[PDB]
Amino acid sequence: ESIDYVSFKEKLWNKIIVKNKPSREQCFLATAFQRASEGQFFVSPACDTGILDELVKDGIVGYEAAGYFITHDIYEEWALEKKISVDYIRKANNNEFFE
Amino acid sequence: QEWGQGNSNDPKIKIEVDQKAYESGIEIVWRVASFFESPFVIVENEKIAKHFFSLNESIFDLLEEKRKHTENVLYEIQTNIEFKDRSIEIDRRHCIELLHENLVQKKIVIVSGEGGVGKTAVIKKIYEAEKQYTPFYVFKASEFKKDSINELFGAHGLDDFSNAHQDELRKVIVVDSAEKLLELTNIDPFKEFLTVLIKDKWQVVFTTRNNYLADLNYAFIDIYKITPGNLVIKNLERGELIELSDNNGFSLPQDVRLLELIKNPFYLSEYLRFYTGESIDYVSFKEKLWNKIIVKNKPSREQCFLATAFQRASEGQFFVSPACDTGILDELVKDGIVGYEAAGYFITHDIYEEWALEKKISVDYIRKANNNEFFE
Amino acid sequence: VKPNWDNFKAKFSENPQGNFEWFCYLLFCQEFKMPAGIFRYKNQSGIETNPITKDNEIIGWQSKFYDTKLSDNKADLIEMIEKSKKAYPGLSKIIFYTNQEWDPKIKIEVDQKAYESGIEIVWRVASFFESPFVIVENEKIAKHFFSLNESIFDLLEEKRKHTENVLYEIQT
Ligand SMILES: Nc1ncnc2c1ncn2[C@@H]1O[C@H](COP(=O)(O)OP(=O)(O)OP(=O)(O)O)[C@@H](O)[C@H]1O
Ligand SMILES: [Mg+2]
Repeated sequence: ESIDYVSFKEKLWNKIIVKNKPSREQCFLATAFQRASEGQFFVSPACDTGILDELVKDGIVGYEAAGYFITHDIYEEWALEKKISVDYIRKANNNEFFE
Repeated sequence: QEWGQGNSNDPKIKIEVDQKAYESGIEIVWRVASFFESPFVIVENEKIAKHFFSLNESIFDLLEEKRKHTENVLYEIQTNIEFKDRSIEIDRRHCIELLHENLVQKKIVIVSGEGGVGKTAVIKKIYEAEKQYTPFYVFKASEFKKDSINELFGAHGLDDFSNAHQDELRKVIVVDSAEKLLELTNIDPFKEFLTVLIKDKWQVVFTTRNNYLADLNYAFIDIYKITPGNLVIKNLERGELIELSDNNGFSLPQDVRLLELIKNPFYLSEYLRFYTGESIDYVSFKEKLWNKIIVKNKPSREQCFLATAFQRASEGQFFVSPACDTGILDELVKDGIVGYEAAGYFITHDIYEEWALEKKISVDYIRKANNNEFFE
Repeated sequence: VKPNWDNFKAKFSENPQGNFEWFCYLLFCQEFKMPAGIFRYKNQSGIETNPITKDNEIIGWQSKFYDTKLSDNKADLIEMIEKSKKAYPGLSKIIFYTNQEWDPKIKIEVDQKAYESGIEIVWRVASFFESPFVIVENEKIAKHFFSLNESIFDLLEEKRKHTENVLYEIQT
């Protein structure tokens, strides 16, 4: 009488966002964090050649002349949680992590 | 041939041979040239008749061409290591029996593991046990770069080749190095290939590295509604390598980081290529591995690898984000030298990281203005 | 497919008579259910093969490809009828195939020669090849003789099976 939620989100992240390119995953994580950090709705990220245009043709990311934005709120939440996990793995101490 | 008109109209030689047949207790049924002109030969059995009456290629010729291809593909594959006039084999009979069992219970099997571990040699040992009794064909994943799948089968189609085996219950196709399918810009011919094979009830085997494993499992479960069998092949354990060393008569290296390398059968095969007088010619081994594995023929590969190793050693970090040229880390990940995870990139073997730092020190020594600047 | 004798004459210009005979042999074997063929002597006289037997009636066949109307050819038919009974005394029926068309007088004359011989003649003139027995039932045989580009009908099978392969993936 319930869904297996961790399996659902794992299949969706790998199939829709990553596909099979490491550059796509690094691009999407950077894009979500810059919005959450600067407070801006539209951003212009630093990325490898063609990755943002490819994400726009997938419909995952949207574009207007002011910059790029993320189409679905659920995917932006998943991205922020994964970025926190990465910084937890790479820390020297707790005070650095919270900075 | 045909008889000439002289049954009441028969010529004398025919009634003489017919008389001797009867006197021996036998009836003869005569099938002269007008038999081969009839619907039984010409319309019903046209695929057989075309072999003998035509100078064009035929279905027998197609099966011959594909068998030749299978023998050519497996020629280079090595199944043992040869050393001081003696042959060394790792026992694989457990894995081979598991594969025979899976093919009875299930339609599709995936064989998986890291590079150089022996996935294709197992397939070679299956083939040598079955080539006479059963249809068995091997295709490289490189071959599906075509506009149409029928380009692989000459003037015949895929459906013709499949129909030639319709009376066989056991029949196998192997797709080899499946992770190279990620290099194709058009995947539509391969999907049609699988659709025909699933409909006609072939058994199918894949060999793959670990990066493409989930994609294969998803595709069979989502589209064709099949749960495939999975098998994993691994490097040696330390006790197994000790017994190899004792039984076959070679001494193991003293360096812990080299001992971790030769647990993989490809690298053990290289180690025993430079061995003489109960020691190894270490300089030649080092030179061959650096130039053939890491550099190949690109300067940009060597520059990227040196920068990655030094960044790890400088920052005190296992995972890093290197500032490489725009496609080189992906090429090194496909080679299996560099690894990737969501936290960053890392280096797979320790011995290569030591060698990288030593070359970096040599370069900084060549370029220095004075000794204090070098140590800084 | 549709009957076209210009296509036939363009395809089989090195030997028209010999290919028309084979077209009739295949249709005869289909009509009288003799799928493994019939015995035949070299330079066989009167009729094209040895006779068959069915419900106590004995039957043979003959074919002719002509540029003339049949009225010009009466002597061949009289010769056919007389030369057959000389060789196969019990013969009851002959079936005759041709690309031509003729009720007219000459048919009555040749029928009388057959009648006095006691032999029945059945005529398969050009309108026979307009029949659905040729065109619709035995279509695979008819396609060989009347089509300039018979391989086009394989292409119309290849695209059809391609379409079935494409839609197998789709879930409703
Ligand atoms: N049973 C065995 N005993 C000893 N050495 C073996 C054995 N099987 C394989 N090897 C060695 O391992 C090497 C690599 O084998 P193989 O080509 O099958 O690897 P693989 O797993 O298919 O690799 P790849 O992923 O690169 O295609 C062989 O060239 C041979 O030297
Ligand atoms: Mg291999």
